[PDB]
Amino acid sequence: IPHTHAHLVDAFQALGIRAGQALMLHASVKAVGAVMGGPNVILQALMDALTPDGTLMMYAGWQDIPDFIDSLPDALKAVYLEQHPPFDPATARAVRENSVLAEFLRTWPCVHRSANPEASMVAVGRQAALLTANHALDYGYGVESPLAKLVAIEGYVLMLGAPLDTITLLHHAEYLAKMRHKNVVRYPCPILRDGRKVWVTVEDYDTGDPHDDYSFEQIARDYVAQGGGTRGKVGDADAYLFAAQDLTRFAVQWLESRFGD
Amino acid sequence: MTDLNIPHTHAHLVDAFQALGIRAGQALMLHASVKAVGAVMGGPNVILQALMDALTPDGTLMMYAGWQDIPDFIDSLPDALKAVYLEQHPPFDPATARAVRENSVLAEFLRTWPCVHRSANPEASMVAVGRQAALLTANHALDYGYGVESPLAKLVAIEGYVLMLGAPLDTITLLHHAEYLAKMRHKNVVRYPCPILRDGRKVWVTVEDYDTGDPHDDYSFEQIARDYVAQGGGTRGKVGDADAYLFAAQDLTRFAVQWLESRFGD
Ligand SMILES: CN[C@H]1C[C@@H](N)[C@H](O)[C@@H](O[C@@H]2O[C@@H](CO)[C@H](O[C@H]3O[C@@H](CN)[C@@H](O)[C@H](O)[C@@H]3N)[C@H]2O)[C@@H]1O[C@H]1O[C@H](CN)[C@@H](O)[C@H](O)[C@@H]1N
Ligand SMILES: [Cl-]
Ligand SMILES: [Cl-]
Ligand SMILES: [Cl-]
Repeated sequence: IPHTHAHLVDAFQALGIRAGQALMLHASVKAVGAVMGGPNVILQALMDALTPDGTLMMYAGWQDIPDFIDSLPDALKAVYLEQHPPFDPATARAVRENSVLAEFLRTWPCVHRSANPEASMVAVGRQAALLTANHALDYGYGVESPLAKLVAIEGYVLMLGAPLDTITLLHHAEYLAKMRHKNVVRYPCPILRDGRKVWVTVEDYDTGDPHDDYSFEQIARDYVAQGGGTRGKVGDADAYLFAAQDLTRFAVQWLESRFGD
Repeated sequence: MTDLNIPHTHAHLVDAFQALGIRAGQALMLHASVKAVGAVMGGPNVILQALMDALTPDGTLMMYAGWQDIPDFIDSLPDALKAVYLEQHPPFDPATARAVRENSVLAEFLRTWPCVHRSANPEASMVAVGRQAALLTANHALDYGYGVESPLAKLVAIEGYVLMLGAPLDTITLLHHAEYLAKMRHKNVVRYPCPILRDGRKVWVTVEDYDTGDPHDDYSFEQIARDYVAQGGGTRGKVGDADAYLFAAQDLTRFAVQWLESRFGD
């Protein structure tokens, strides 16, 4: 008895999903268990609960981003600079980890994808263009980003069996928080400009390691423990539903009270 | 979005600990987030009381304390300021030194308990109550505080357990003992100053240890533990509102050492 479309819709609504919401999804397709019609039915079920007036977004990134070329032998780097393809939002594949549904969402009609290669987001639904447009290359989790806009339209984050450590929105809280010190990274990336490949330097806060003695798992568990969000079962997966505005405010205060200057 | 609970009772915490697998006479190291458990009838001390009730007086309960105010950073200060720290900063006083800032409410509660014992190493300080509290905390060397002369080594040797109570597995102090034990291609060795009490007087000493602030290679503690649970390490169960985990110290240490050595070892 694999989970049916209807069964998942009702579990989404029991958790708190409602028509018209803008939401960002993090999922582990494995944790949900078998679904009748396969993993795409998870998305169809979710968009059914959201209705066409709602919006669904996921983090895609770019699996093949060649941001490591400086650590290669000079001779190999030269080959990358000539032969590695640029970020193409039409065909660039999503990061491997917890992303089967993101790759699925990229074949949906009317999908939008933001232009920042490393921080690329995909979205479908009413506010999909708004969320994804004019995504700055530098500080791609900052003020000119789909995360900033998700907070601004009072959207949500849904964890569908995905670990609390993987909440991309918390990088936006890192961006906002006034902290003693934040690590800056500067790395190369080929992109399309007027149809032609150009390599640029991208500047960003480091998102590979926390800027201080904390983890996102820590912050999220502290949030849930003080009453943040709702928790519930969806298929076989443990699910959480958070308000983006409230989570971001909580996380910024959390970081500023422990690591401010 | 989720309302607070009707307070958990002592009795219902004892039951939950027994259902998790806590048994009389065990020696336990506890990692807890008090808020994860939810409201408790009587406050956070009842968690400790219920756990010791599950363990009986024949059991032992240990937690990591450390020293929140350790002035181990004073070599990175300008000369004049460093001189002020050297003259004015208090020494580590086991009686009053406060535990590190996070997940330590219960460790701080443990320090007001009668018959509590505190190990002597300031940065790696452990607190314990119960039958083997003295044995576990005895003769904790100042150098290599997570090594052979540590409460963690003794916890493994007497085949104790580690109990997660809503704390991230990231924070299992025992994993620093695994780092000590593992033969790895690269290790960071640090020397830092610390004021202690010798014969009632403040004296500054230099402590030598492995760096425990950064990993010695490309890994994180969350990696190792998540890999440990994924392959069936320990038992799981609810305690109050918290998701709990119960590990055998010996098994987790062996796993984490093999984990490190297979990736970075000889
Ligand atoms: C041993 N003295 C210093 C030696 C020096 N070589 C270290 O760099 C320095 O560590 C920095 O401070 C850590 C805070 O943990 C950061 O590590 C974190 O960084 C994240 C992401 N980057 C993860 O890598 C990792 O999980 C860590 N949580 C490090 O950048 C040490 O001091 C600290 O560690 C002492 C012992 N525990 C404490 O007593 C001190 O109060 C002080 N916090
Ligand atoms: Cl997945
Ligand atoms: Cl997110
Ligand atoms: Cl705590």
